[PDB]
Amino acid sequence: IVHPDNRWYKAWTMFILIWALYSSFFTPLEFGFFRGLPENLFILDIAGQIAFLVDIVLTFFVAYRDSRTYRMIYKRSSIALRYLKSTFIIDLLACMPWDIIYKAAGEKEEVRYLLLIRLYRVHRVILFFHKMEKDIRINYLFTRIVKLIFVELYCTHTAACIFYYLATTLPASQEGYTWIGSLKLGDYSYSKFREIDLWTRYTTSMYFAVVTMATVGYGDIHAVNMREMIFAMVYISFDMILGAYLIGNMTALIVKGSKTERFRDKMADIMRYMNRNKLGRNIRGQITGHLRLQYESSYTEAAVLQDIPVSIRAKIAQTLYLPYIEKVPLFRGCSSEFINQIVIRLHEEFFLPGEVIMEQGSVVDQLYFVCHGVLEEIIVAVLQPDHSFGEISILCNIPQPYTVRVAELCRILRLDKQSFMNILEIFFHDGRRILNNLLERIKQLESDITFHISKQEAELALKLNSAAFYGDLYQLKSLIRAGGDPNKTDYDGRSPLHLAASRGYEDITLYLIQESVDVNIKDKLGSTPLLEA
Amino acid sequence: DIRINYLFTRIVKLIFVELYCTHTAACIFYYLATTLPASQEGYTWIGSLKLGDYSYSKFREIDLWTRYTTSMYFAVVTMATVGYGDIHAVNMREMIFAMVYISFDMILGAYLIGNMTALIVKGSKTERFRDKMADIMRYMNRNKLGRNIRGQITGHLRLQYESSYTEAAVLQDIPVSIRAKIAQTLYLPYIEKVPLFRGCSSEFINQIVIRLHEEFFLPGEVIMEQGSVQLYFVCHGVLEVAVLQPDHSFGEISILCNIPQPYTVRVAELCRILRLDKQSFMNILEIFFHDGRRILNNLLEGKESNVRIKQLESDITFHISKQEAELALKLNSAAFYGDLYQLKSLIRAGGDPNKTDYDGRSPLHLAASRGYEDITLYLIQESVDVNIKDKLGSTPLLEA
Amino acid sequence: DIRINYLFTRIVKLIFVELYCTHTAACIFYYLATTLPASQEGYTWIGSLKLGDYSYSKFREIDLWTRYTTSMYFAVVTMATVGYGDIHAVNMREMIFAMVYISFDMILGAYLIGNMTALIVKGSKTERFRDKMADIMRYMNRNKLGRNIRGQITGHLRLQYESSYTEAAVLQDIPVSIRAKIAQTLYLPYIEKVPLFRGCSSEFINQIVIRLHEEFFLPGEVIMEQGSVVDQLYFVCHGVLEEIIVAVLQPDHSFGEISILCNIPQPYTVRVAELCRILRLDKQSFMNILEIFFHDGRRILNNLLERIKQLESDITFHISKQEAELALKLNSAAFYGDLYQLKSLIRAGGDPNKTDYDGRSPLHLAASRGYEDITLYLIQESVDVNIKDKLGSTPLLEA
Repeated sequence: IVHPDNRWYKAWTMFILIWALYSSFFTPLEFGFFRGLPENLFILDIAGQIAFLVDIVLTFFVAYRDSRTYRMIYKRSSIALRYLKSTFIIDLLACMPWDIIYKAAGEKEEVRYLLLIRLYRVHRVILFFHKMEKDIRINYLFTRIVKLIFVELYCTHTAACIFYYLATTLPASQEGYTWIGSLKLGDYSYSKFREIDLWTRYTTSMYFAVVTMATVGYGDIHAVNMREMIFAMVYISFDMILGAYLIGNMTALIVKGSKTERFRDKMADIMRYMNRNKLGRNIRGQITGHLRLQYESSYTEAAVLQDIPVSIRAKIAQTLYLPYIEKVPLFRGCSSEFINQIVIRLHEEFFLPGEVIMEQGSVVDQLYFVCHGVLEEIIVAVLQPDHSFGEISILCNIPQPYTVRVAELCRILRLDKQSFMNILEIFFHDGRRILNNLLERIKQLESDITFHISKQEAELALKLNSAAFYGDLYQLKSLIRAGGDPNKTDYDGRSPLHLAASRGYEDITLYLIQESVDVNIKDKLGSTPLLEA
Repeated sequence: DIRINYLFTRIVKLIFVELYCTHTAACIFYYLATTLPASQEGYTWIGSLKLGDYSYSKFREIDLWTRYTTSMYFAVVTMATVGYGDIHAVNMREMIFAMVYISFDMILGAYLIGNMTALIVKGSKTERFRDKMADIMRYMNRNKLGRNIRGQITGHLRLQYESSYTEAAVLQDIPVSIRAKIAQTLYLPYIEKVPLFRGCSSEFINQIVIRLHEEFFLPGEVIMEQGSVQLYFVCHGVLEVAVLQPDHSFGEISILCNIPQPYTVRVAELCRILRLDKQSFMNILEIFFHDGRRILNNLLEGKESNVRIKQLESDITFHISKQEAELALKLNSAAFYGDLYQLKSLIRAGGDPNKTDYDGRSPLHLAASRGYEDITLYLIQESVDVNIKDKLGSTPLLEA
Repeated sequence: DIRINYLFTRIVKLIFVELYCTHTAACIFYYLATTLPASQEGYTWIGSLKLGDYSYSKFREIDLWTRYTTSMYFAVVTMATVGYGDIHAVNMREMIFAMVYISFDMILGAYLIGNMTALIVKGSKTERFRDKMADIMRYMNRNKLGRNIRGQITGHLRLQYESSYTEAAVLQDIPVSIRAKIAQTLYLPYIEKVPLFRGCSSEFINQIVIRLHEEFFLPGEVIMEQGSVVDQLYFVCHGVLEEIIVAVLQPDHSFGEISILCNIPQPYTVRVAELCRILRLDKQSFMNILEIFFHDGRRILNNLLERIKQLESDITFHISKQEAELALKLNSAAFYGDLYQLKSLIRAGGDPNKTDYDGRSPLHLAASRGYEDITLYLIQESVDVNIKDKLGSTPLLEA
């Protein structure tokens, strides 16, 4: 047993597809135009059957496809059960020779009708389109269009061979009552109609079928007798439904949309939005510039990635943004846990050349990491990739001293002020390294950074004491599970038990017992919490 | 009829109508040829017709099946707008009929094309699923990331695709009377055996099963965020610091204790979750005062294996005591007006005769305050303290 | 015009334009045959024409009515793109006109198909109904619902198929303020005729019409069962119902009001006899409205009388107890110092100056527990300070 993915059996399937195309396009030709398949084609007829014969026994080696949803069962009894119950009888009958049998039973025309069973193997070509339709590299709607064209052009080929057969089913003495026997083009007569250099006998028949299939209509070639009118009615009626089916799938391809159609809709809203607000002409040149930027070089296609869950998208950000961040001088030696908390909350933006991101004296509200392109700071400096700018303003609360100018098309990762400080506060140890690395006003910033981390420990103690003083149980609850130690004292020294015992708040006293806060803590006065009660 | 494909039954209906109008037009077109005398056969579409070799000299006694196919052959060629010119109208009465039939077929012919295009454009449910996949796959190769996360992305959207049968259904159209009966046959077994509602009133559980809203969450999704402020029930599967067994409710302590959930809930596998609105639970529990007290009583008893309940025991013990004291407050109110009907129900539903309110009072004091002997012996037979002392030193014998 | 569909009107306009251009092109085409001398009529499309036996030789005195039809017959065949070849252009000036007429009609022909598709793509009643049944059948199969219930859900969906209903998900765009007036226009006349609301105030009744819902029930269905707890109140507006046969329900009546008031389980089974239109009201909404209209609440109980004595006594006892109960709730909030808890029951509750059954102003409890903050709030309401309980004590005596 072999699974249908061996990459060698799969190459065998692509080899039998050539025979399927050949034997499906040649069976109508042999049935209609030929009356015995002369010996020039003897080898090809025999070779075609043995190629399909080795496949009729190799089908048992294939295991299975699926039982209910997905189950490849490799069992001899299971594999053969589906084969003999679905299409084995037809496959065997089609591979059995019929040309030699026709000539071995005298000349019986009724035995040549069995030769049309070979038309079933064209279904193998159709299954190829279905298999290729599930492929994601090529659009499936476009594949469905090609399938309908092949079917329509194959039925035209089959109808041309059948139509010529209806002309040969009358005696040669009555050839004047056939569509081709009585035909007369410009100078040609088509008198004998049976020795007309077949290659110019098939084109005439095919020329009739293509004109009828496209519903053009000339009248130079048309049905005359009763048995050719009936076939024309069923071929025309069948093609009318098939013709309207192609148009339906052609519309569905267009109705999906395009880049130009989506871009044109966005500009309609932006132009309407800017007109009603009377925006300046300079700003209108920037908003319209960014929309054309995303027109070509297709963007992330927003409103689609939002279906992705945040948990999965969290891993996506690490795969993409991590290599660029690690190279910045600011984050040299930082812990991996701290850096990972930054990659999750980053956003990607593009800026055209000549644009301005920051102005001199402006308050910085975002932190930008340069990942692509080049920027020039105003010329007093040049910004290279794997760098960050604006970090001076956001740390020392200094207004931005320099203007950053975009020099070439650049990709920039931005971080908000609120998100940055929340991450920085938790990683207190990492925060000290950032200030130290930035040094390598500098002394004042370094002193402030060391003073900022020193004051925050004392400030949280005051917040807890204030909440305990006013008896707000819920206010102090948030700063206990994710805040500081309630046992600590402020600058003067004031345990929450002292204030609670001074104001006679019995309820808050119970909670402090649960935290096992020490009772005999003394301030810089010699007093005890029991002394206030 | 849902069992029959809609595209199939629209083609057949339109084909039958178009093939029937063609059949009728063929019979009418031959009639216009017989309205002229036999001497003027040469001015008819069929009397002046000569195919390959046949003459159609008289177009009478011509073996009607031979005389009908040629008329039908002309009609179906113009129906499909092919056009041959071997058969065509010659005189006025056939030209006029041809104009009113060709123009009629043009409107009907364009109606078939416009009817089949609309059904092709309006694709099936599975058709729109594959369209969304192409955008994700195309974006996936734009970055060329790893293979481990590709399986999670494909599995996530497929899981919600197959579980969206209850997602925004049309059940709101059904009257609530029918819809209430549906909920009592689906969710009732699960809400009956959850340990939280053990020993609860039958009427209470009927008012809580109606408001359920089932939901399916893919594995790895965040049901709730840690440190953030809807009751949830589990039916099958496992939930994730801790693992939630089936038939166990989480988030009950958060609502009751007014504390945000400290752990983020992440789905370990494909599980069915029934959600109840947080505001709905508070409003529902308010009506059933007797049943609500038994809820946290069962929650308090659970402080044996779970560690979260043990460290929250003090706060929980306050709520039950506060609610129990409120029950005693109503007990004295009922005895004040001497309506013995309410006294029996309250004392039977866990009420105690030796229950004191905040201000030291007891039902015995209210019983003898108004001189109601009917309730006096009821508490005496209930083994109550005759000499119960209040804050102000007013014994039941004193104020009487 | 809104009476007739605009897409269908647009279809008729295109047909008129196409059939008018065909008429104009037929008159122009014959003009191109008369712009040549009579001696050269053999080079024209009609001069050289020869049908079955007719010759069209002179073609200039040919009984015009049979000269226009043969020219219109050419134009209609070309317009529909059929093509016969019996009539066709021959000279140079008729080929050029045929090229511009055929090319112009090709664009116009494809324009008709586009508008024909847009008419179909809008949808239909059958198409929308078929989509709903697909979800319901899928929903019921996965939950393994009983065969009896499946007969009811499918019945209501088919009920709204014909006699088109409100077609919900479109009226939601209407603002609630406007929709409030719509309810008073429709549901108000039906409510006023019920015996229960005889003599009720217009303000009370208006608060009921706003929060009603519309439902339909097929014959043979059951709304209430014996011994069941009633959770909805129904007003009969159309059809006839039979209560089980012990009674018959007529329009402009209400049933189930006994259960919702005395907390008694439903004693009778209500069965639908004919197609009925029913307005329903929830239990929670009904009680909230009734509590505010205390005066109207007494009238409803009195009108219902005309177990009855017990229900009447309970109704009079229910309105008596609620005044005392709200006093206890305020005192409990003041005892535990929950400022926000008592805030909600002051602006939309009872008078804080009132006392409970024993008599205890909230100032007494506040002064007993030493809650300074709550004391400021009571000053804002100007609550009397010298209120005494049935003990001789004062609020200052507890402090």
